[PDB]
Amino acid sequence: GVIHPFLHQNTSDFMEQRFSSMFTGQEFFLSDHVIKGQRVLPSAAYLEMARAAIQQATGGLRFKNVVWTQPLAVGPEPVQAHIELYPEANGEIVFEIYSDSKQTTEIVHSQGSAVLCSIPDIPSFDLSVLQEQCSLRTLSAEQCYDAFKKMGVDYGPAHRGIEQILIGQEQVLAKLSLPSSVVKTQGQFGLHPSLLDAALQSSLGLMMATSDFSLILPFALEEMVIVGDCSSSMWALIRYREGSKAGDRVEKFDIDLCDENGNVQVRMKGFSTRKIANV
Amino acid sequence: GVIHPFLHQNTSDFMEQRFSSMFTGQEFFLSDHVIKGQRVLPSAAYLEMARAAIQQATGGLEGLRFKNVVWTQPLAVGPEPVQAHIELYPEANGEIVFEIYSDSKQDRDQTTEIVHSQGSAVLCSIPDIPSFDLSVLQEQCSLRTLSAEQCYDAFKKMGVDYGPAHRGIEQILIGQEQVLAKLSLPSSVVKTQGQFGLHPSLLDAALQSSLGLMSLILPFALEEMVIVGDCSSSMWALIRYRVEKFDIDLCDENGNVQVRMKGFSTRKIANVS
Ligand SMILES: [Mg+2]
Ligand SMILES: [Mg+2]
Repeated sequence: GVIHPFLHQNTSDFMEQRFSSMFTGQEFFLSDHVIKGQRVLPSAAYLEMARAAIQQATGGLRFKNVVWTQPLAVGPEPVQAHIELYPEANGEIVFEIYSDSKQTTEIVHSQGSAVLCSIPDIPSFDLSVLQEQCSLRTLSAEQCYDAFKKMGVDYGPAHRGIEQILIGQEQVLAKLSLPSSVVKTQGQFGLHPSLLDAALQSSLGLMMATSDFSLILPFALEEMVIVGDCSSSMWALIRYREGSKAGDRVEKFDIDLCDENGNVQVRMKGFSTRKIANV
Repeated sequence: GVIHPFLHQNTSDFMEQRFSSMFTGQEFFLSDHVIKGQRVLPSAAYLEMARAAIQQATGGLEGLRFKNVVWTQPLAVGPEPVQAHIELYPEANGEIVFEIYSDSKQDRDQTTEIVHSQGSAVLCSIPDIPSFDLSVLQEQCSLRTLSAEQCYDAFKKMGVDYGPAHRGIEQILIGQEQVLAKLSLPSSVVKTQGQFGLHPSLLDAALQSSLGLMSLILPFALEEMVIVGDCSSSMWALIRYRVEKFDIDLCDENGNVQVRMKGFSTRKIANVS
């Protein structure tokens, strides 16, 4: 069987630690994640792939300086994907996720580094205070995914984890829930692609503040800290990094994934995003 | 699926290169290789496991050499499947140390690793070994001829029950301090010829043929082995008695040496009756 939905088989050799996966397009994280008519691997999937791969290769994880370079599109031909892990003497693990292109060449999709550090003691959020601060407008799930549909982003049942987005000033607070379609798979992932992708989806609220429609995908992430486990229902607090405003050539924001009580389970700092489509 | 009949899956981690295999006992190299009532992995299998493992770990050829191999413990597969592993440790001088072990299910205790085989490997060039004149060797080994029925009848009497897949001996020609054994892949397993480099049926048949030189028990050891070429459907095993060491040349129909083994040693036990 498979080691992990993103790690089908270990293919390590004397030179490199490596895992390999054949994505067909029938997996929920591809068939229900269609951007501009083509099934594309969610940005969140790469982080979970690197996390699981590191967990296997080692027998308090922090990612740093992650980049998303090229989308992994799965058309009529299955795609052979790989992740290689390079350990360094200082405890740092460099990962690279690529796929095999047919003419031999490797297509690079994501790079980054990881370190196993101690877990920081982040104080829990008062969700009541945040909800009041984000009372300018409330966006329903229908409103969010209607906007996405207009931008050419077709999210299937497994990737409609947004229940609603509470909009504030330079921040939004999004309520997330694992879709009932994929609850069976909750235990197969640490960072579930449905929840984590929904957290990144919720950055739409920052754009909806501007109202004027535009598609703004992330290309980089400065830091990610896994503090604890994810639950089926969570919250995403998204804030513009000081000095960053909506409409910038490169929009920078942070995302905190919190449990029902306001505990920070995953802290993401320094998303960088570029506008790729208007209206 | 499985990478190789002896390498089911790669399980390497940052610490070690590793492959793992769960043997059920239904495989031909276990059900047809019964010693003293137990299905046991043939000694020949360990070399093929190490060879296949090295081929995967290096990204795959010929010219491989094993040196200072030991066989310490038999891998018996009873009613419960057995979990086997091979770990490969590369060294700076180009040498690869391998260890083949299995997880023991000692109830009331915590699982422990049982070592079955150890050795080293090096990727070296192919030696230009002169072909043997099989006609001359057949003449030198004219003292006596043992048929297949005679050999495996003797084995059965000794408590060694070889099934169809491990009856590769067609006959043994007896000489002085040497024998020449005619080997053939049993038709039961000819389909699998391409799945192995060192096919366990042929290589085990070569080691079986050491019976011709007039009991041998574990631990075993091998000073050197050189893989020169591929194994064929029909082959010859030239066994020469060199302390308690003998050499085996696995040859094709024309006398070309495809596998050269030097310095097999096995513990000597008194023979009962
Ligand atoms: Mg590489
Ligand atoms: Mg080990």
